[PDB]
Amino acid sequence: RPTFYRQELNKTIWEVPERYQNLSPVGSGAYGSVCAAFDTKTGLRVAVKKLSRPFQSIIHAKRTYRELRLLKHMKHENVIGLLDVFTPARSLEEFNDVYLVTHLMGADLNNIVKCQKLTDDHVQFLIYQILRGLKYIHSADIIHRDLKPSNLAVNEDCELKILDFGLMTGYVATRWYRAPEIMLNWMHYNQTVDIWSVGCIMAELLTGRTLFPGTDHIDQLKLILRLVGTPGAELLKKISSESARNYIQSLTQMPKMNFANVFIGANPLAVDLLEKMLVLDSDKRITAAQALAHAYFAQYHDPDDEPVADPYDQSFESRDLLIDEWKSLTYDEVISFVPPP
Ligand SMILES: Cc1ccc(C(=O)NC2CC2)cc1-c1cc2cnn(-c3ccc(F)cc3F)c2n(C)c1=O
Repeated sequence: RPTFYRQELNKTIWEVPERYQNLSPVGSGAYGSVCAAFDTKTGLRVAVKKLSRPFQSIIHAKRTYRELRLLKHMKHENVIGLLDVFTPARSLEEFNDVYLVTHLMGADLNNIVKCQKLTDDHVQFLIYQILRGLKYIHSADIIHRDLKPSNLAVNEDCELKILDFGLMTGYVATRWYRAPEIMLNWMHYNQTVDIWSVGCIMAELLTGRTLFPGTDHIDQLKLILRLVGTPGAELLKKISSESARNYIQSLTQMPKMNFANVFIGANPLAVDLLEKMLVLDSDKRITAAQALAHAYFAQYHDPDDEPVADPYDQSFESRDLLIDEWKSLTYDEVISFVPPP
């Protein structure tokens, strides 16, 4: 058991081991605040997320457990993986705080597209890495569901990692990347929900502006349908939701726009990919494993450096437990964590 030390960082008190030094706050995370640190043991610069009161409710505690179990499982270059987890608590009885430790990056794609000119190659590298993380993420029967720039951490030398996987109204940017099916509650939609979100990002990288900047769920669906066209009889009987199916029919039927006329001055191979990613019916979207083979990524595609993952155990998700039973489950995982080589 290492020595801990206390530091007041933005009205909240952090208690960390000696090995983490030079703590500077960075902003928001998923259900907590994040600090940057230098890990004197491994020599890496690391982001440390402290979870804010993780055991105050049942919905909180399960989510505390959910987040830690995801990261433990993730060992991939383009996916955020757990480097360490600790707690200042000495025993289960006093145990209340969880600090997660992962790799550190410069910013997400929100803070860069502003003051950058991005050559066709920048896109090639950036999208290839997303889909590479996705292929791996999806192989463990996991969906992100909320893929967007803000959760794609990025480097000076253009390296990329994915955050907030496995975890909303008006003129807000958190909705502009959603696949229409999950946005409007349609069906057992599948993994290819994230392939839509790519298509929307890639476009924004290629054009410098948002593809579907809707003012509400409806205004956005209309923007989407203007480009990709209105559903045929095939996709209608696939929507297993009464109210949604009823609304789609009532809409004036629109044909598919010519994709070359929208994203202009862009690589023809990039265009042909977007057509295969922005398909409305998610039984006909190109899969991650398939997307890497596309001739667009010809100079990066290395099949022997595109690994899949081991199946993820999600049987804990269908269990009704109390606070202290999620707490105990979590406690066990934290003290049983063994750091990488
Ligand atoms: C510390 C941490 C813990 C967990 C998760 C996570 O996604 N968990 C769910 C289960 C999958 C993410 C992070 C996490 C990692 C990194 C790396 N870099 N940056 C980062 C730093 C400055 C900046 F401007 C942008 C940035 F992305 C991170 N931020 C802001 C983070 O929140």
